[PDB]
Amino acid sequence: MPKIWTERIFDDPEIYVLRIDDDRIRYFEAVWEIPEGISYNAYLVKLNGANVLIDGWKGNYAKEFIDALSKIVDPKEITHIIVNHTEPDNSGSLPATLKTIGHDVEIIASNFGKRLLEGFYGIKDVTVVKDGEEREIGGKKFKFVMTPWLHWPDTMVTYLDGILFSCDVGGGYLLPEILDDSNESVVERYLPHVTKYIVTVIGHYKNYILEGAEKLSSLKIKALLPGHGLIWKKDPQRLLNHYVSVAKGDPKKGKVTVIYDSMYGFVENVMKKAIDSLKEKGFTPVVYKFSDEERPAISEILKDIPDSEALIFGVSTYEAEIHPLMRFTLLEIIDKANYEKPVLVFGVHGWTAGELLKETKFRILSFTEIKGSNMDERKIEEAISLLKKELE
Amino acid sequence: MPKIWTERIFDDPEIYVLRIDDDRIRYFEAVWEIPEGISYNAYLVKLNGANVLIDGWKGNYAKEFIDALSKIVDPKEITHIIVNHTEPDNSGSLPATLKTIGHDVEIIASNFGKRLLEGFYGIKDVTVVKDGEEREIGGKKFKFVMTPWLHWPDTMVTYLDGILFSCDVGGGYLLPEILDDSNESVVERYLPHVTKYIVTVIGHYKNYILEGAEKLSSLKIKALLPGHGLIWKKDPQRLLNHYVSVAKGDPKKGKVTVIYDSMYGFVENVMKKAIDSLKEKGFTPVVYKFSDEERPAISEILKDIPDSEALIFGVSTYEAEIHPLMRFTLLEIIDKANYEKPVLVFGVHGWAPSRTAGELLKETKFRILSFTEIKGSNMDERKIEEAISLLKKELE
Ligand SMILES: [Cl-]
Ligand SMILES: [Cl-]
Ligand SMILES: [Cl-]
Repeated sequence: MPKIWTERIFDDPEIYVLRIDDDRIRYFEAVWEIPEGISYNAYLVKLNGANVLIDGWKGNYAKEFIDALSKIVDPKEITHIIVNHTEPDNSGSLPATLKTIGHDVEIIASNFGKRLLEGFYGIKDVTVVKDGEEREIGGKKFKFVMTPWLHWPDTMVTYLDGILFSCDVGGGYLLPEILDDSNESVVERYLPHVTKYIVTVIGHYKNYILEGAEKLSSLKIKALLPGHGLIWKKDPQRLLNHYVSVAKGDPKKGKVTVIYDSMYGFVENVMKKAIDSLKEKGFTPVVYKFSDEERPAISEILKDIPDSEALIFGVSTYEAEIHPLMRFTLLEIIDKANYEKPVLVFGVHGWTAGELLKETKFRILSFTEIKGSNMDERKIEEAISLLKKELE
Repeated sequence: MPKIWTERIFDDPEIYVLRIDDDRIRYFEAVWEIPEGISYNAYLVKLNGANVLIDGWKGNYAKEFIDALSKIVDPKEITHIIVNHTEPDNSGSLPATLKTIGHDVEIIASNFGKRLLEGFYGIKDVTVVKDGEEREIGGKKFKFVMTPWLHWPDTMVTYLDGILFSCDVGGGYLLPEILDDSNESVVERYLPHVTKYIVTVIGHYKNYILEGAEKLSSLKIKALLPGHGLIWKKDPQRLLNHYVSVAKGDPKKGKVTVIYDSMYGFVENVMKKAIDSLKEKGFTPVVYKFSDEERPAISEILKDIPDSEALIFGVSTYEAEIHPLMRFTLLEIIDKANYEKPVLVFGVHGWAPSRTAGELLKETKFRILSFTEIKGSNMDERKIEEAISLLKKELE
C-alpha cells in the first residue's frame, strides 16, 4: 500500500518514471528522522531496438517494482540498465530485476559503481563508462558525466538530449503530491526537504556540490530527473541554484538557530532571555531544546544550519565533558554542516564545546558562563549585542 | 496529575514517606529513555522535640509537595532538613519548603552539598557534616556517611539506628505497584529498572559503588530508604548485593547482547546468522538493531550490559568514521558500562579515509576477541561460525 506512480513524462524520447512513495521508512540511512517520507524514482526509456532502465527501488519494494515495471514493458525486452549510484535505496531492486529479465543485459555504471555492484550483489558483467563518454543506444546518444562524492565515489549522471538522470543529485525528502515542478505552492513546500536531504546525506561533501554544479553548467539542461522527490521539467536551474545556495550556506537575514539542553531549568532561564533579546533586536530565532520531556530531531536541526546567519549553543557540563545529546549534535553539525558562521556559546561550569569546534569553520564570538543564583543577566544581553554587531 | 503516596513506614521511630510518581518525564537527565517513569521519595522523621525532613521532590512538583507534607505535619514545626544530595530532582522543592516553614531551620549537608545549595538556590546557612559524624537530634543519634561520586561529590547517606536514608544510592526507575520489598513478583520486576538506573546515572562511577557498599559494610542495616523507587524493609541486603553485582558486572551465564546498525540489510543478514549460531551454541541473545524503521533506546542497551557475558557489535562504515548512532552508543557504553568483557566485532569494509570501531574499544576494558568482515553476497558463513565458536571457547 505505498503509493505508486507510473507515468510517461516525455514523448520523444519515450520516457516513463516509476516512483514509489516510501511512507514506511522512519530513519534514512538508519539515522535521519524523516516522518515526511522519501520517494524512490526509476526511469524507463523505450527506443528502437532498446529498452533502457535507469536506477531502481529499495530492496524491500523489489516485488512492487517488477509488477509496476511489467505494466510498461516486458522485462524480457530490457537491453540496458544504467546505474548512476549503487546504494541499495536506489539499487536494491536490481537482483530481482536481473532474475526477472532472465537473460544477459548490459549494465552500465561508473568505475567505482562496478566494484560496488560486485561487492553488494555479486554482479560481474558491468560495463564501465568514463567521464564524458558517449554511447549510442537505440539510436540515441547517451552521455555519462562523473560527479563523484555526491555522495559516494560511484556517483554519475546520465545525459540524454538535455534530460539529466541524476539519481541522488537533485534529490530530496518528502512525498510531493505531484510528480514535477509545475506548481509553485508544491515547489516552495518541497524545497526545505531538499535542504534537509542535502545536509543529512551530502553535507559532509558540500564542496563537491559546487564542483558538480560547475561541471554540469557546461551542459544544456532541459530537465532534471532525480532518484528521489520532485522531477524538474519547468525550471531545473532553480533546483541546481538551491543546491549551490545550501552548499555555500547563503544566510537568511535575521535567522539564528538556538540549540541547548535543559535538565533543571538553569540553562533554560539563561536561554529564554537570550532568545528574547534576539527577538527584541529584530531576529527570528529557531529553537531546539533537549529536555526531560522533549527531544528534537537531529535531521531538523541540521536542515536549519545552512541558511542561519548564526548559531547559539547552550551547553550543560556532564561528568568530564558535556551533555551527551549536545556532544552528539555538535559532532553532526561539524560533520555535515561545517560553515564559516559566527557562534555564541553559553555554558555551565563543571567540576568542552570549544575544542570540538576549534577545527571547524565556525568562529565563536564569545563564551558566557551559565550560573544559577548569582547569574548576571547583563552578560547575556552583552553576548547578544556582540552577535548583532558582528552581523551588522 | 501524579500518584502521591503518604504513609507511616515505621512506628519507632515515627517515619513517613512522601513519594510522588513522575509519569510526565520521558528522559532522565534529558537523555535516558524512561517510559516507565521515576519516583521522588522524601521522608519525615517525627521525634520528641524534632521533626526531620530528609530530601524532597522535583521543582515542578513543589506545591504538590507542600500540600502533601502538610497533612502529616504542620510545616512550621519542622526543625531540620537533611539534604543527602543537591540535584534538583530531589532538592527542587527545598526553597518552597523553606518559604513555607517561614523560620530558620538547620539544613544539613556535605561540604560539597553546602556549596551546591548556594550555587543552585542561593541557600547560605547550611550546617556541614563530615564523614562518620553523629548528631543527636530529637533524642536520636543521626550518623552521616559520605558516599562520594554516587553520583556527585556531594553525596552522603544518613544512618538512623539501622535505617539508611540513601537518596540516589539504592534508587531505581519504574513506578512499582506498592511501596516496599514485600512482594517477590514486584521485586523481580523492579530490579532490571534498578540496573537501568545504576548504569545510566551512576555507571561512570561504578567503582565508587564498591567503595560505598563496603564502607556501609560495617553498619547494621535493617532498612534502606532511597530517594527513587522501592523501599527495602524486608531484605535491604538483596538490593545492596544487586548494586554490587551490577558494579562488578557479574554475568548471567549464556547472556549475550548483540548491538548493530543495518543501513541497507547486509549487516542485518550477517547478524541474523550470528544470532542463529549463538542460539545453537546455547546462548540467549538480547538484540538491539538500528534500522530505517526502528530505533532502540540507549538506556535499554546500557541496562543490558552489566550482566552480559559478552557483547557482539555489527558495524556499518559511514564516511570517515562510523555510523552516528553506533558512535553514540559506543561512547555511552565506554562512559557508563566500561567492563572487562569479551567482544566480537563484525564490520563492513568501507572506503573511509584510513578512528575505527575496534580502535574505540581498544583503550577501554572490553577485550576484542576477533574482527569479522561483513561482505555482501559471497559472505562466508564459515567465518561467522568460527567467530561464535571462538566466543564459546572464551566463555565456556
Ligand atoms: Cl539545567
Ligand atoms: Cl556522539
Ligand atoms: Cl547494511
